[PDB]
Amino acid sequence: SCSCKRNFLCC
Repeated sequence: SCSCKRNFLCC
């Protein structure tokens, strides 16, 4: 996955 810790809207 992408960085959810950063961009939580990514997931």
